[PDB]
Amino acid sequence: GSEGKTCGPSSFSCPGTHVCVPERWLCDGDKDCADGADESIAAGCLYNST
Ligand SMILES: [Ca+2]
Repeated sequence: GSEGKTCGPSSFSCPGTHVCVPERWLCDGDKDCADGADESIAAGCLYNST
């Protein structure tokens, strides 16, 4: 099934490749991007604070 899973409303693309990743997966712990971009500032995960 997986409805609206792959490349959801806010699908992010991993640099150096064409791999999408739903915002839900963005910085979730599972390095989907070859260089864990989604789990880094490369994806836009600046907000942290403690
Ligand atoms: Ca991720």
